[PDB]
Amino acid sequence: STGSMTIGIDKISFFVPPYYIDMTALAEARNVDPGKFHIGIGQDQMAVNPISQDIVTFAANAAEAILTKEDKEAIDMVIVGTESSIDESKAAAVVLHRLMGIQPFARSFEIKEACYGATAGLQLAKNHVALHPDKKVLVVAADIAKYGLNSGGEPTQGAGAVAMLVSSEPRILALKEDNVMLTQDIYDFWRPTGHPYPMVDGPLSNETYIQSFAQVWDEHKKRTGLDFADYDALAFHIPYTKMGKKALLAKISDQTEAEQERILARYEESIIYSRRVGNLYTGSLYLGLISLLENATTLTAGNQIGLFSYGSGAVAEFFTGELVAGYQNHLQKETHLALLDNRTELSIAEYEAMFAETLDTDIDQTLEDELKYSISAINNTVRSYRN
Ligand SMILES: *C(=O)[C@H](CO)[C@H](O)CCCC[C@@H](C)C/C(C)=C/C(C)=C/C(=O)O
Repeated sequence: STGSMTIGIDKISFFVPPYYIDMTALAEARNVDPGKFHIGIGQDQMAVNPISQDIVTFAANAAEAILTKEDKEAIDMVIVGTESSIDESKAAAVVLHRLMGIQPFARSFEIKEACYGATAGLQLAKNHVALHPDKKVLVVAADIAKYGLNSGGEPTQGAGAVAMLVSSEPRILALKEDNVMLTQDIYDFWRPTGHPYPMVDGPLSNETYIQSFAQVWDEHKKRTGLDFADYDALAFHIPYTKMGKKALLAKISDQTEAEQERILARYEESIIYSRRVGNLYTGSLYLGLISLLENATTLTAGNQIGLFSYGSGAVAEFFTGELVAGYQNHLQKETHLALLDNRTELSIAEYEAMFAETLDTDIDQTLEDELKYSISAINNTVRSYRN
């Protein structure tokens, strides 16, 4: 049968701060071969932000790129998935709801589970719309991935947000009901209260990440009978581009030469933008989706897209979407390329200073920044934004 209600991603966009540092410049400052960052790790430009830009700034900018008048009237749920919260009680989603001018009778909250938070939001939104097909949900991934100067994870760093509008009859990606979820209690990466930077066991994280994909994939294959041949492309959450390729490589070892090339070529398309941005944590998978859709030229209506989401801790999920005819007319390629091209290239000195600076919310202060939705002042610990 056809004619059934479809539910999924109607519009999607990302935002990153107007600054970056080139990995060659970093490599040289770190006394390391630039090839080690550019190729070994697989990153080219690291998105960096000043203290006048937080998850609200990025979420607001990303969402503003896709929301229209009618969307703002139909949205009754606003969700932010993040692991970079600025408050322990008040959800960042509440401020986003105001800044976006969304209609008042909506619920807003924050979801936390490492880089999986936005995925939890996406699937829950899907179910919400299934029961309420006239309504829409704003789901935004927002994060600031900082490991530390001279840390192993430094070259993988990034910052920004990915906003998605979930609705019935979505114009881009129709989501399936083939979800396979997994939870394991593992301390590969975490951030205890009071830690500005994360605790991380790189080895354990990479091992758990790779095995988590294998595990949900095998279960999915067992439930559905679908194999890699049945997927036109796969989008992955990734800690960094090379590790993503390694998780994929590990699982397609038994595929024919031609299918490996096809699948790997798709992966390369999915990491175009990540190479110029770095890790968005919760937004990494969905940046990969945008990148795939905007850089691929042979993808078409009806194609099946597999999505692997991961959260340290650890949680994982594999689910499927189908490209909706006409989707190529509802992307934001021009805007994204302009967004990436109009950034300032920071010197190592400028980078390390911006990175080190900290916002002390206990001190009332004023902050100057041209970016819309940036922090304009702190008063009694309360952040004011431009609007
Ligand atoms: C998301 O779930 C999670 C953040 O919570 C993220 O995907 C992974 C975080 C940890 C990833 C590390 C493996 C990054 C890193 C330290 C790698 C390198 C290059 C360092 C090294 O010492 O080799």
